[PDB]
Amino acid sequence: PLKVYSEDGKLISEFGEMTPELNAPYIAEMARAEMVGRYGSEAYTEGYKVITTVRSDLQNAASQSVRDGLIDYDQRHGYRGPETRLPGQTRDAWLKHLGQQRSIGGLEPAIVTQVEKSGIMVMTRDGKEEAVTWDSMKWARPFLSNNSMGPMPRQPADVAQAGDQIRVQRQEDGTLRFVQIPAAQSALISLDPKDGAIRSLVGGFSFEQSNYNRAIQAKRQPGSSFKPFIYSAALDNGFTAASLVNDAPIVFVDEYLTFLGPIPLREALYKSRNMVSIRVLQGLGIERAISYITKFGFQRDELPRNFSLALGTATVTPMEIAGAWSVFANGGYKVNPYVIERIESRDGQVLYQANPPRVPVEPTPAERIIDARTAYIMTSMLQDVIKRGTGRRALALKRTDLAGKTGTTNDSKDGWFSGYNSDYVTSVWVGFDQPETLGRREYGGTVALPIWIRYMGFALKDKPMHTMAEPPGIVSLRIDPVTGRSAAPGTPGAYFEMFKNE
Ligand SMILES: *C(=O)[C@H](CO/N=C(\C[C@@H](C(=O)O)N1C(=O)c2cc(O)c(O)cc2C1=O)C(=O)O)NC(=O)/C(=N\OC(C)(C)C(=O)O)c1csc(N)n1
Repeated sequence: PLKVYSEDGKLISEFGEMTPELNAPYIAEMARAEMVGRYGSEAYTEGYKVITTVRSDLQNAASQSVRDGLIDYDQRHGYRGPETRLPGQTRDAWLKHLGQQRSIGGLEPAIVTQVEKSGIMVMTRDGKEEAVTWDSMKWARPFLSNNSMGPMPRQPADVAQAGDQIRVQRQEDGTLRFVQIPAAQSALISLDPKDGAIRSLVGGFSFEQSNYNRAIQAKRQPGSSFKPFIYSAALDNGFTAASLVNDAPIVFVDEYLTFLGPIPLREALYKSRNMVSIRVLQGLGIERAISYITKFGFQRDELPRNFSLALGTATVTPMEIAGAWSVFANGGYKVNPYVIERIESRDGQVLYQANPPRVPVEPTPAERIIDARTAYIMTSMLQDVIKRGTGRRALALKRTDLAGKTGTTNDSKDGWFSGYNSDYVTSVWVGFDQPETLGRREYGGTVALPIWIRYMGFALKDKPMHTMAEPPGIVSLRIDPVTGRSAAPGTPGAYFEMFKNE
């Protein structure tokens, strides 16, 4: 009977062929699959022991973050009604129905037994009847469309009726809050950028729903969370953090066989200026870009061979994105994300000890793909996204070492946040499986970034500031904001900027 364990030693699950301390089904499945590829059906029989890269504390932080974040978003959009309406049915029968219902993401099924002007009485699977306050029901305004909502409910009867099958969430003070299972989905992945080990993975709201692992299976458009790769290529192909690029509309042609306006490359990056991103790619040329980009972990077959590439219209997985961002985090090295740390035998003999490519402090040396100075300047700029840009909500963590980037696809069809420090790389996706707008007022920063912040808050709790150390070969010089070139003394507006020795 296959036993899957976390790095810290907690039992995730067991697999066999004809009690979990840590709930990590997405991780569990990844191990089961990997083991089967390695040993066959004999993996389930022999009693092997798999030791994963995940840490229990971090795993539950991820789990909670995604759940809370999906619930927060869901409520903002209203109530979509009960799961079942069982009026006139006996308590014994209600208990019968409830018996075949399961908890989905800490959200327990309950049947409304009574509706009072003060609240509701609900029965759980156990048969226990408990009160639910009108306060926890006040949010339950009618959902009409991802953009339209009904009026605020004025009494519990407006929201629920006896026989209604609802959801209740227990709190730290034993009380039950009136909830609903979100229709939106999310994906969280956190890595150690040193070797590419997955420290936490969440492939949806509940495995307890579908077994689909959106962290590794779902290919979504990264939008602006992709720009760094274009800008990194820029820094490595003639441009500088100072390079002035006109943010203005782009006229275009086909011929046989926007404010700001001209701004520094750094300004454009934290400000997600698409016109700049197009012009940079233009100068770089599609091919050169793709060849540079793929080296980060992306597949040539996912990268659009046109202008749209600059806008992040590629189809990628949160694991691919996280794997790639790790390049900037670890100072320029390609790491291969992994989940099996150890495979032990029946008796305890070590059958497998993962030796991944590792960044410098026998182990496999990690290949360097980009200039250490590139990784440093790139980090510098991406920290501004938190400091000045779209990541201002992440300043709440009171940390200096944070670098990141929000991403919002057209019509808010996807919401992203990808970021790090030298400790962890965390990639957060939010959206609908069948794409639809998350809402007019919804962005990567309003859906994903909150989840990300919650998780990074916990992960980096007792962690001191850890950013990349300045590598040899960087120079900070005064620049004329108007010319983008070295500023003579007495230049108004002159500012300092880092550069690779020209
Ligand atoms: C990058 O993803 C690029 C720019 O938009 N990116 C983000 C949204 C963000 C911002 O641009 O700063 N943002 C707003 O525009 C905005 C307006 C507003 O009134 C309030 O209150 C807040 C915000 C806000 O946070 C980001 O997360 O970084 N996006 C795109 O290029 C694509 N679509 O753009 C829109 C704006 C979402 C759109 O509907 O057109 C895109 C890239 S691939 C694809 N299919 N679309």
